[PDB]
Amino acid sequence: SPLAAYEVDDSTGYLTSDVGGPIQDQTSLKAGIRGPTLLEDFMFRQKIQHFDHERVPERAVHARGAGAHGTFTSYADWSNITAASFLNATGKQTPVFVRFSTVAGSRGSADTARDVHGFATRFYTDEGNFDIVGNNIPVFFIQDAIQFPDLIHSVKPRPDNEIPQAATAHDSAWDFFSQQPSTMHTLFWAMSGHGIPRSYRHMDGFGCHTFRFVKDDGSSKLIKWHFKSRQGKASLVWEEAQVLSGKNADFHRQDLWDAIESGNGPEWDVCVQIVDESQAQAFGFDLLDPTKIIPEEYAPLTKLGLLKLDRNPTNYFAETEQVMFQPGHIVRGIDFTEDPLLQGRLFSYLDTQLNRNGGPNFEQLPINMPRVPIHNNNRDGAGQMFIHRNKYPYTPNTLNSGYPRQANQNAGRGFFTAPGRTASGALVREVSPTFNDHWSQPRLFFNSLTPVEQQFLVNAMRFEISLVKSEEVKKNVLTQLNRVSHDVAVRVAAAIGLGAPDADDTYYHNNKTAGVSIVGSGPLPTIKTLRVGILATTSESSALDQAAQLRTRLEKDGLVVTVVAETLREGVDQTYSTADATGFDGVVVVDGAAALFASTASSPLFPTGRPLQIFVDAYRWGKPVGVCGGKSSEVLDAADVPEDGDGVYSEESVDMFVEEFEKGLATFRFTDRFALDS
Amino acid sequence: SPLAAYEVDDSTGYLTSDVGGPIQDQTSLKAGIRGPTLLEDFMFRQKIQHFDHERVPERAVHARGAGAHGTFTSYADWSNITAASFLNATGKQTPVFVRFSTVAGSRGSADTARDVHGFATRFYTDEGNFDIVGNNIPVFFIQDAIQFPDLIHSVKPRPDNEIPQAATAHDSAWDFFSQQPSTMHTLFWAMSGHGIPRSYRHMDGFGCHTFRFVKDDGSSKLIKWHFKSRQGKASLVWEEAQVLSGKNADFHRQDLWDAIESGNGPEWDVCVQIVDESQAQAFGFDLLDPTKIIPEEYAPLTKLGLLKLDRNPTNYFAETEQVMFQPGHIVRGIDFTEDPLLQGRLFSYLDTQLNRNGGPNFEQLPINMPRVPIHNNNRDGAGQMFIHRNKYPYTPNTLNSGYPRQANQNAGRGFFTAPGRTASGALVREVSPTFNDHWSQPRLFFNSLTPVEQQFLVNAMRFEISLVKSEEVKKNVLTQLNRVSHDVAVRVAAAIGLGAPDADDTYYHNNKTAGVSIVGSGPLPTIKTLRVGILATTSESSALDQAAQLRTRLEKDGLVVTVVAETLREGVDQTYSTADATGFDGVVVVDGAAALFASTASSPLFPTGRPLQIFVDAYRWGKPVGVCGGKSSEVLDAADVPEDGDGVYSEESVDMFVEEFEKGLATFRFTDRFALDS
Amino acid sequence: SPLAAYEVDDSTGYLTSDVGGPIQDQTSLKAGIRGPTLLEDFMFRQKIQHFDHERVPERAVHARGAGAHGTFTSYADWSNITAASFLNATGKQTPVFVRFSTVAGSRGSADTARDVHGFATRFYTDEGNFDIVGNNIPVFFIQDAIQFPDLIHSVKPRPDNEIPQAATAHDSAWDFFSQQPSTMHTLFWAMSGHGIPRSYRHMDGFGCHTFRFVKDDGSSKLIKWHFKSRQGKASLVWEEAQVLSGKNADFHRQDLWDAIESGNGPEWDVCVQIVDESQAQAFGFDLLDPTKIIPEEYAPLTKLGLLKLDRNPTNYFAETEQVMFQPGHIVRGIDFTEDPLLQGRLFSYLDTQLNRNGGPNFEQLPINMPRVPIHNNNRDGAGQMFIHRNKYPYTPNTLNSGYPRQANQNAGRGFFTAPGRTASGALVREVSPTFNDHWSQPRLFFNSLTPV
Ligand code: HDD
Ligand code: HDD
Ligand code: HDD
Ligand SMILES: [Ca+2]
Ligand SMILES: [Ca+2]
Ligand SMILES: [Ca+2]
Ligand SMILES: [Ca+2]
Ligand SMILES: [Ca+2]
Ligand SMILES: [Ca+2]
Ligand SMILES: [Ca+2]
Ligand SMILES: [Ca+2]
Ligand SMILES: [Ca+2]
Repeated sequence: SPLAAYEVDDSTGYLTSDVGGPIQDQTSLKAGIRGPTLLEDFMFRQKIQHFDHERVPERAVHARGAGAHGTFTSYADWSNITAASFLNATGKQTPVFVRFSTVAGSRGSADTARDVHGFATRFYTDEGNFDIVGNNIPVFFIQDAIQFPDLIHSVKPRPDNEIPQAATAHDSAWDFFSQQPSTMHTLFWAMSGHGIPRSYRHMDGFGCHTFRFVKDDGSSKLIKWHFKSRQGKASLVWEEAQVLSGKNADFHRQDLWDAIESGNGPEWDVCVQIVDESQAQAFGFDLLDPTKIIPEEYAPLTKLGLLKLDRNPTNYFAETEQVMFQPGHIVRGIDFTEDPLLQGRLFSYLDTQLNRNGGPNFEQLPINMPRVPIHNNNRDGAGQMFIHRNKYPYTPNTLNSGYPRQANQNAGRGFFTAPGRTASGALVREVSPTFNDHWSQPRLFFNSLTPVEQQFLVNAMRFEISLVKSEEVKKNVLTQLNRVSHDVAVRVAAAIGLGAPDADDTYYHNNKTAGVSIVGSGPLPTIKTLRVGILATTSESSALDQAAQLRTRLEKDGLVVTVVAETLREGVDQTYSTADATGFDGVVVVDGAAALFASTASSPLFPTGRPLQIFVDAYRWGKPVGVCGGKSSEVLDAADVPEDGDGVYSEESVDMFVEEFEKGLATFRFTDRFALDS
Repeated sequence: SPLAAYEVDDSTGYLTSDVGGPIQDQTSLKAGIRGPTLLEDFMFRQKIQHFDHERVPERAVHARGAGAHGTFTSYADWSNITAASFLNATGKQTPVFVRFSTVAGSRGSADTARDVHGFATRFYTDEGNFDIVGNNIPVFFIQDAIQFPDLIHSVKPRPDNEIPQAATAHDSAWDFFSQQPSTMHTLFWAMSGHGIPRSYRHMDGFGCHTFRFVKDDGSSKLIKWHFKSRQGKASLVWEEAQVLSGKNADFHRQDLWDAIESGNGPEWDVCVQIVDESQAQAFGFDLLDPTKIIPEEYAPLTKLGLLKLDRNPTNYFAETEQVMFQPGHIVRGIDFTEDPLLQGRLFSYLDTQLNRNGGPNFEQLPINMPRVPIHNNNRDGAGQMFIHRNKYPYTPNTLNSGYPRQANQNAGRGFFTAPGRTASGALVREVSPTFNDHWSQPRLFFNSLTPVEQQFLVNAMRFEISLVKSEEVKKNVLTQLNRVSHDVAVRVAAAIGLGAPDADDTYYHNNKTAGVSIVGSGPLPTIKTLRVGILATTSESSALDQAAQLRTRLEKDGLVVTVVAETLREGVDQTYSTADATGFDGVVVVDGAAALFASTASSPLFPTGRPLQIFVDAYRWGKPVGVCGGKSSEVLDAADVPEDGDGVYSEESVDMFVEEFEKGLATFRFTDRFALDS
Repeated sequence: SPLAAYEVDDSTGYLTSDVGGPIQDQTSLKAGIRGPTLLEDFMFRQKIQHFDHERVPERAVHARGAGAHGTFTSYADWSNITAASFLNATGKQTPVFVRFSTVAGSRGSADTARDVHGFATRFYTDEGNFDIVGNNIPVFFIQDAIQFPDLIHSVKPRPDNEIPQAATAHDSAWDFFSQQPSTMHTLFWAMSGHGIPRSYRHMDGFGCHTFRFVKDDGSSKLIKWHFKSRQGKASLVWEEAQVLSGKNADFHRQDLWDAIESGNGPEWDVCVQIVDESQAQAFGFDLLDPTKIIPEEYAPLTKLGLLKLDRNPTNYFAETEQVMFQPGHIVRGIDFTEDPLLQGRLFSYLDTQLNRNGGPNFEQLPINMPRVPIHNNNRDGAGQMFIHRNKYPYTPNTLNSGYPRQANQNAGRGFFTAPGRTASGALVREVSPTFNDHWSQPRLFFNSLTPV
């Protein structure tokens, strides 16, 4: 609907060429009924030419992702800190488009790879398009944009054989990380549950860089952007994420699309940390360094407004694939900082759209068009859609009466550089010594996780580093991890049968910070959209009756209910053959189906043991599990699940069962089921 | 109109980026007032990126050209001969766009090169876009499209040094013509005045190929398209074309522009020759052979409707440079023939737009869009401007209720191949022996020219062949010309110091045909838009009054009058310094200006002898010339122009002078001034 | 090898720009140690421009795949059945490059999706490059190339949300299969273990179409290509393939890489079925119909030679990603048939390389070059890597003494269309009634499987 002017309806009508000539497209024109195809068959060639040219280059990074439309609403008049028009009044609404993504994988790689994630937001403001091109992790691997190809070459597949897909679990990546210590902070985030979010809706967005807010009086403040999920934070566990990558490569895009269609459009508070220009080096690190967070204990979050996604695209290629974000899409009231990573991005995102679009008029694509008039002297170029009436597109002119007029701080609401900004010194290719502590903040992060969260991060490193062939690289990795934490180095080293190097306490400390832990961020604030699998049977009409009664009670509370049985019929959504524990946030067995959980059970309709394996996987991955109806022993014993376990439910009463189970869905994960290093 | 929706008005407002952010664009962002430019200057980079990417590849042929909008109006309901919708009712109006061109020259080459000319017409019909991609010469150089790169390589500049521009006057071209005898018919046309038309408005358009008119009953006839100029046929002379190339490379595009802006938009009758399928070999040649005309004595012209061009473009690049014509843009009621030159064109014009546009969505450019709904399953591609609502773009489908519907002869006004058409025989790379007479029709054409017109054609060949460096190429040319006409070969041979081969009478004949002569086509039917230069002086008030009185007389009759004097002032349009005889169709000297024609005349304000040169050039080139006043003989003596001469006017009276002079403008050229061979 | 000349060694040396100027690439040039980056930093911009432009469009189909180098060796002089030079002597070796693939998935999708698989083989022959662009299933879903976008739109992800990846398990695909009954034969194969082969080495290759072998005397026979695996045939089971998709998306490409690195390079017997022109309709179906096999009981396989893959690429992008196969890459001794699926392929594979390469000189990429001299009047175009010495590139010419000379059946070992080929009848957009049995051969295939 925001792009309704560009929609093409094909719900009626005869087939036409692109120039409106009615045609057919099902049989080639031939010299005789068993003859060769004719070159004069224009119907054939226009259709096949289009098909042959459908593809465009995937994004150089963040190739795998999914988007949606929505609205941003300001909570206040923020004039007192920024001239930004979209923030200038309480309740002011601006249309948005967001794309979420992974980083390393190509198109069609799995959503549930371990990775950094993108969170890119376009505000179609009444003073121009403004993009915040963020990630779900607030810190970046590297401190200078010129290193971006080094990082990305090292994490993408080895270039002789293009193995492995969508993974850091290979020699080159860990060679880079161990040789470039700046990488430690993002690496620890990626190896945490932040690397495998439960959904795009259960992760935050961060600008990463320090930006400026600039008032109409020319004064500036330094900001960090934080988009704080109103769904809660949640993660997968790795051994779930790996199966999910195979069972449903589309899991995150499907979760987002389904949340919007069900009227559960995800929300974020758009927030900033706001500090003075004088505080650039006040917090024990440099605000120009994109490997550092401002601990919330030093600068609290100010809520600016609400971001809500509530409308799926009409055509994925035209809207999601083609959206071309840029940090250069900036508006009056915002400015850059001298963060050398941000600085180089400004070049990269304008240039790379020439590769994707194949020509310079990419801002004319509907998804990239602003929602206000364009007045400039840009002309021509391949794919030019506009027919410009001004035949004097040069400044200064008299023959077009001096239009367009120059916009600046004092006229026409121009963008302007923060006028207090200066530079001084030598023209240098030198790194600021203020950037040199690569280890304190990774230790800050690690210290701020719960004990089983710390175990999960150690286990992710054990997983990946064990797949590194080079004994030299593994030793170098242990040298770097040891500078963050001797305990991490020892525990990782144990899995790969190397010794950790001796403790080096230069950067060790016991400081913690709020709001980085997933396991610690408490029960989810809402269970709406969470997925309940009810394992039933067609062999017992009472099992289907139990499942129907559970469905009614769970759907009332906005849970997405799947009834599973051997075969489809009224009231059954999936077969056992297509069901997997990765498709549910909790699993309920109706006790009328207990016979399908016996070690004897076999059917040509699903793989051997599938009903019990769904229950066992869900338990072993930490999910709420239980048996509804009062006869729980046969199922729980077959699964080796204790009836007294936390997040294990057994009730005759459907109402009592659902009340208990719903508390478990909010807890989301039962971390007592994971072993800890001593 | 898809054009009106994309018009952009910059007559007011502040400068913005392409995403609507107000900006400036006159000073770079620098680290200090004398400092280096910053990479974060997005204003600089988006502007210069656009500039850097303004250009697109020129067309591989017909790169130099100019276009205009207009209307086609049917004279009748032509249902009796064609199903074509745009021809189905008296007075039915269809919008058009026409581009005219040369062939060989690049962009910026001169309009008045000697060349074949394009005349490409798009009919934006209510059943799809229909293009007739024609030339001003009815026959083409070659008989199979596979040879097109051979012809074009040979006539385009030599590929080691890219010399010479926009000319056949070089060894390679005449090597190809002499080795590929099919070329003789078009070569004779290009060496006639048809190679140097006076304007786009003073030439005809030809489809060249035989096409089919197909009725809704499936029956077909064979047709040739003729667009017959209502302005009359007129040529330049070669020496005039050479000077005009230098003095005004834009002569034809300016002539067209100006005629439209003055309310003198050019007109053609869109005509066909119509013959039965049984006549394909009945006229002594094969109607599939694009080197042959149907003599009008065998098949008269039927007038179908009026083509008028009456609106100039708004943006040349967006409309004229980007228009992408295709013979594949066909509509129900028209069909192809098995002409091997037409057959391969169908492939070329779809493919080549990928090169120009850089992507497959070129039909979405406003100038290329149809005027009717588009319904098809073409998707994606770079530059996709649509948002398709049908998420099941495959046939056959049930999920989109079987839409779009297949269109064909029976349903949906589908295009259909003429159902009488067959093929039979071996799959061959063989030329039809019916194509083998390369010489009879060139001789018919030559025989049909007037004596002075024959001399101009011999003189164009003498000019060009004398610049061929290879004695052997020259001999081979004479061999080929001699098979058309011994007299042509003898006369051309005399200029290059070779002997002509002995007469070879195999293809010699004395037959003539109507309607191919320019010199024989009689006075122009209208003198509106023709240019009169009045050569005056600021010295004598009487000269300026004489000029102002002629101006009033002549402008009354729609003549574009230029008063020329030493310097500009009220009533004087042009200085002697910028004036040339190639700027005028007729030249008048006011007798008050006689002093400027003396041999001792000199001025820092114009080159020595300029005023007399303009008069003497106009006279040499055949134009109507005269002295208005009462002295008369002084100027005519200076010019050695005889007062009794045809198209030489001497009148004291402004009224007698103008009545006489305007008859000379209709006669247009006085051919008695050109010497003939003995 | 045109690849040898283009190998670039970076085992030693100082970093340079692409024009050989020694540079650094680790720190941006800034106005002071905490200052903004300068526009004059050419080191930064050349490196980042390259990075920004690394990607090219994935293949419109078969986007997910992997390749290797090897050798074809002829078992005999096959002059008695074809003029093809690569088959004209016992022991004659020809270098090859093969790419294997799925069909529907994008780049990065899993190897072990259920799908049809590509098996595309380039023979760098002494009379030109010859490609056999085949699949692991001998029959195709559709009977006319004009329907290919319909099939592919229906199997690829739904276009509002781009779900699901690399799968036919969705409404649109089964809508198309149920509305277009031609699809049944390939669908049965895709739903068999042939949809989830154990490895690229454990599957066969098929040309699918009937082609022609043409002798120097102009006579022709109808052939089918069969590449028969020496490793045997093997499949995954589905519940295994689904887990493997997640645990190792690269399983087939690693399996191939490892087998070559260990000296276990995979082998196929390159075989044909050979039948007379007069048998086009003799077997109860039409040999022009690409939904039909010739049962081996009616026509046995002749072994022509050995294909072995024994060398991994050096640079996956340069070699595997950029290899551009075409059934139009044909050599003297082979000809097309009037199979309406093959007929349209010939158009598609030449055109689509313009999308992938961005310009017309894609045959100049080292992996696409031939191993004989090129003599033609093709010129210019973006990315022109040749410096042509012939300044008269038109035929007919005298100024280059008539060179290059036309090649044909009687000159220069030219390609020639089989001279017994004819066409008769109306110019029609009509399906042959001989194509109308969509169900018997799917039944034959199903009958031929074991109960499990
Ligand atoms: C110098 C280069 C460079 C650097 C240092 C970064 N990126 Fe970037 N990024 C690109 C160069 C790039 C790119 C090559 O220009 C991409 C590819 C597609 C595109 O439009 O821009 C891109 C895409 C891209 C996308 C996908 C946008 C979409 O969905 O279409 C996100 C979310 C980010 N990046 C986020 C980041 C963040 C949070 C960074 C550090 C704080 C970051 N990038 C550093
Ligand atoms: C096999 C190739 C081939 C052959 C045999 C021809 N042409 Fe052509 N022509 C082209 C290949 C082409 C092209 C390369 O496809 C062009 C370049 C730009 C374009 O759109 O198509 C073209 C452009 C072009 C244009 C310019 C259209 C415009 O103003 O944009 C005209 C008027 C003609 N041609 C006319 C003809 C006529 C009357 C021909 C013979 C009767 C003819 N051409 C044969
Ligand atoms: C009319 C279109 C059309 C039809 C009917 C087919 N294809 Fe195709 N195929 C293409 C259009 C295409 C293409 C769009 O042109 C591709 C994409 C990439 C490329 O080079 O060609 C392609 C790629 C492609 C590849 C990948 C080559 C590589 O690894 O790079 C294989 C193996 C096949 N196809 C095999 C087949 C088989 C065995 C077919 C039927 C018997 C078939 N295709 C029908
Ligand atoms: Ca590696
Ligand atoms: Ca976690
Ligand atoms: Ca030459
Ligand atoms: Ca003339
Ligand atoms: Ca038809
Ligand atoms: Ca679907
Ligand atoms: Ca099997
Ligand atoms: Ca391009
Ligand atoms: Ca042939």
